[PDB]
Amino acid sequence: AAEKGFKQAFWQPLCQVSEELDDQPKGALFTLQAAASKIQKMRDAALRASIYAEINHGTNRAKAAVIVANHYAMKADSGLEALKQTLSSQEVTATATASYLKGRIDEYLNLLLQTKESGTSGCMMDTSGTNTVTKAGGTIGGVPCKLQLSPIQPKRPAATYLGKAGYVGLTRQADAANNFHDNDAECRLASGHNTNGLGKSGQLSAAVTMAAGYVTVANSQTAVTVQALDALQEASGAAHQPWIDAWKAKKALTGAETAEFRNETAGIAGKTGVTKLVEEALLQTELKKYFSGHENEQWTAIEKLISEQPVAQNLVGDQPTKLGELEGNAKLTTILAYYRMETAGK
Amino acid sequence: AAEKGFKQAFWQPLCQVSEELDDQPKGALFTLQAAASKIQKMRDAALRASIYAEINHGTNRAKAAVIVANHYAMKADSGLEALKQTLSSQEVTATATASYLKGRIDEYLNLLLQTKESGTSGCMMDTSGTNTVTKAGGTIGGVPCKLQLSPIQPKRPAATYLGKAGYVGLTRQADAANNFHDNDAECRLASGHNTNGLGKSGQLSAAVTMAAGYVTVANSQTAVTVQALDALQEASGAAHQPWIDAWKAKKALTGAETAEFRNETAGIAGKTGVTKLVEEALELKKYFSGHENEQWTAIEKLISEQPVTKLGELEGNAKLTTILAYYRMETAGK
Ligand SMILES: *[C@@H]1O[C@H](CO)[C@@H](O[C@@H]2O[C@H](CO)[C@@H](O[C@@H]3O[C@H](CO[C@H]4O[C@H](CO)[C@@H](O)[C@H](O)[C@@H]4O)[C@@H](O)[C@H](O)[C@@H]3O)[C@H](O)[C@H]2NC(C)=O)[C@H](O)[C@H]1NC(C)=O
Ligand SMILES: *[C@@H]1O[C@H](CO)[C@@H](O[C@@H]2O[C@H](CO)[C@@H](O[C@@H]3O[C@H](CO)[C@@H](O)[C@H](O)[C@@H]3O)[C@H](O)[C@H]2NC(C)=O)[C@H](O)[C@H]1NC(C)=O
Ligand SMILES: [Ca+2]
Ligand SMILES: [Ca+2]
Repeated sequence: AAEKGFKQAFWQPLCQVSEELDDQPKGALFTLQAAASKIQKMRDAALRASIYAEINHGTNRAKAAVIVANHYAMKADSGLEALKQTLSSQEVTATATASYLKGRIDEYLNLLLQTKESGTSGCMMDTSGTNTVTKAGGTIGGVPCKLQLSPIQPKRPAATYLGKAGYVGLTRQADAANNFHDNDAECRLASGHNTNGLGKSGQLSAAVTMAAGYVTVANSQTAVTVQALDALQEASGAAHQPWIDAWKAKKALTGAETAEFRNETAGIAGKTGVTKLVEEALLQTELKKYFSGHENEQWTAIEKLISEQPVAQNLVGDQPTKLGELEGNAKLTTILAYYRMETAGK
Repeated sequence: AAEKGFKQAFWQPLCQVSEELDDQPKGALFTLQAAASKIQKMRDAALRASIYAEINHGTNRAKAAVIVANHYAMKADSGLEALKQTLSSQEVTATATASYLKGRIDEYLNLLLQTKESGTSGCMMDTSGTNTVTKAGGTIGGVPCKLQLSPIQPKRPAATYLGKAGYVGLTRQADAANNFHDNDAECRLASGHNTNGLGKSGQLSAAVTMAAGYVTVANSQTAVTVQALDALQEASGAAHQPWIDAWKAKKALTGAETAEFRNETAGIAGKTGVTKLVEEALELKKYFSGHENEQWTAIEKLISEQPVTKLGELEGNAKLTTILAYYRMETAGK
C-alpha cells in the first residue's frame, strides 16, 4: 500500500548494485597493474632480443634480433604512453563515479535500514513484508549488502549488475504499491505527505528524489516511482545523473587490451617499427637476408633462437641461464649492460 | 531548538568537505600521469646514453655511457614497478575513499535540501534560520556546494578542509540546539521521535546516524550530536569509518616523489645499478675521471651535446628507440 515500508523487492536490487560498485576500484587497480605487466613483458622481450644481438654481434641473426628488439621496445613505449594518456583517466574516472554512486546508494540504504520502530514496522522490510531486516556482518536480511567500501585489492573487472546497456536489475516497475510497498509497515521516508510521511505541519513542497535520483517520493499519499535504468543513453543534468555517469565511465573502459598492449600477428613488414628501421638503417629484400623470410613464421623462429640463448652463468644465481627462462626488466637490463661492456672492449 | 531544521553553521562545513573531496580523483589522475611522464624522461636519458655509447663504441667515455644508460634504464624500470605496485594502489584508494565519502555526504545534504514545506520551513536553512536555501548552479544559499562529482581533469587538490590532522571544520559542537538547529523550521529528519521527527506510531527503535556516521539523530526530543573529526586517529569499526578511510588515504599520498621517479645526487658508486655493474663487468676514474656527482654530470653533458641536432634536444621514447636501433645496426656493421 502507498506510504508503507519497502519490501526486499525494492532494496535488494540496490544492494546488488552497491556490492558491484564496490569492486570497481578493485578492477581499476587490476587494470592499471595488468597494463603495467604487459608493458614489462614487452620490455623483457626487447631486452632478450638486444642481449641476443650483443652476444651474437656481427651475424645476420643478430641483425634480425636488433629489429625484434626495436619492435618490442616500441611496443613497451606505446603501452606506457597509452597508460599515461588514456588508461589512467579511464580507470580513475570509473573508480570515482562508481564509488560516488555507491556512496549515494549506501547512505540511502543505511537510512532505510535504521528507520524503524519495531521488529515488524519500519522502512526496510523482508521479502514478504513480515519483519524489518537487520544487518549482520556484510549481509542485510541474508542479502550481501555491506554498505561500506571494502579494502581495495586487485580483482578482475566484472560487469554483471551494471553492464553495457545499464543496470540490468533496475527495470521499470508497474505496480510499486503492491511490489515495493508493504501492507502495514510504517515508514515516513516512503512519502512526502504529513500524515504518514516526511511532512510535518503539511505536505512537502514537492516530490523528493533519493538514492541519486533513483526513487521519486511524491508529496501525496501515492506509491513511489523508480527510474528504469536498464537501457541507458547519455544524459546531462538528470535527477539520476550519478547513475548515468558510472554507467558511461564503466562502458568506456577498454582494459589493458588495446593494440598497444597486444602482440602483433601481421607479417614482419607490418610489425611496429620494422619498415622504418629497415629503411633508415639498411637502405622485403633486406628482410629475407636476416629472417630468411618475411612472415610471422620466420619471426617466431628468431624469437625461438633468442629464447633458447644461454647467458654467462656468473650473471645469474647458482638459476637457469637461457634468456627465455629469465624475466624482470631490471634483471635483464643489467645483463644487457654486461654484454654491452663486453662489446665495447672489442 | 531541538527537532528543527538545520542552519547553515551545520551544513556549510559538510559542503566544504564535499567540495574538497571532489578534487581527490583529480589529484590521482595528476599523480598517475606525472609518474608515467617521469618514467618516460628516465627512459629518454637511458636511450640518449646508449646512443652515445653506440656512436663512440670503443672509448672509455662510451663505457661510462654504458654505466649511465644502465642507471637510467633501471630507474625507468623501477619507476614502472612503483607506479604498478605503490602509486596505483595509493591513488585508486584515495579516489575511491574520497568519492565514496563524498557520495555519503552529498546524499544526506541532497535530502536536507529537498525536505521542506515552504520558503521558511524545512531541513536546510540559511545562516539565521530565516529561509530554506535553494540550489543554483554549484552553490546552495551562496555556499559552494555542487552535490555532484565534477568532470575529472588533472588537478592538485586543496588540503584546507581535509588535512593531515583530520577535518578541520568538523569540530565538537557544544550547543547544537541553538547553533545547529533553527528555532522554528520544521524538519522530520532532525529527530527520531514521532511528534516532530521520523517516528510514526512511536519513536524510532534507535538513534539514527547519517552522513556516514557524522551526525547522530536521537529518538528522543533532543538536539543532534556530531562527531568531532578534526583530530583523527587510525581506527577500524568506527561508526564514522568512511571519514577515517578518506583521511588516511589522502594523508598517505606521496605523489610521484618517491626515489624511483627521482634522479640521484649520490656519488657514482652509490647510484642505482652502478656497483653491481662495475663488479660483474669490470675503477670509475677510468671512465668518469672521478667518482663524485660532478664527474657524472660531466659525462651527461657529453651525452647531451652529442650530435646525431643534439641528443639533449631530442625527446620521446619511441623516437629515441628507433635512433638507437639505427646505431645498433651501424655497430652490427663492424
Ligand atoms: C634525470 O636527469 C637527467 C639529466 O639531467 C635528465 O635528462 C636530461 O633531460 C633534460 C631535459 O629533457 C635534457 O636537457 C636538455 O638539454 C638540451 C641541450 O641543452 C644544451 O644545448 C642547448 C641548445 O644548444 C642550450 O640551450 C643549453 O643551454 C645546453 O647548452 C636543451 O636544449 C633542452 O632544453 C634540455 O635542457 C638533458 O640533455 C637530459 N640529459 C640526459 C643525460 O639525457 C632526466 O630527464 C632526469 N629524469 C627525470 C625523471 O626528470
Ligand atoms: C609478446 O610476445 C613475446 C613472444 O614473441 C613474449 O615474450 C615471450 O614471453 C614468453 C613467456 O614469458 C617466453 O616464453 C619462454 O619460452 C621458453 C622456451 O623454452 C620457456 O621455457 C619459458 O618458460 C617461457 O615460456 C619467451 O621467451 C618470450 N619471447 C621473447 C622473444 O622474449 C611477450 O611476453 C609478449 N607480450 C605480452 C604482453 O604478452
Ligand atoms: Ca506487513
Ligand atoms: Ca527560524
